[PDB]
Amino acid sequence: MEAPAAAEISGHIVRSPMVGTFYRTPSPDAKAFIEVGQKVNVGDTLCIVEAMKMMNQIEADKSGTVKAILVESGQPVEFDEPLVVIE
Repeated sequence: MEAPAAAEISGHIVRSPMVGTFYRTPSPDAKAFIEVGQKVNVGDTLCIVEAMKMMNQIEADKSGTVKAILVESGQPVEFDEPLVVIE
């Protein structure tokens, strides 16, 4: 009879599968892919990442709720590098 109780999910952590950059919005005066305090389901965008001289969107790989954004909009990322933390 706790947070988990059953099913169990355990927060996740988006690890830039490709070195480059990371973004949270398609623009400066644009909406945010993930609004802190929202839920995401497998198939919902979590953020973006710059690589291969082109934008690379990141779709949630496991439905969950925001947790904390380590990387910032535009901040560079590396391999096995943590980006966003989901719950």
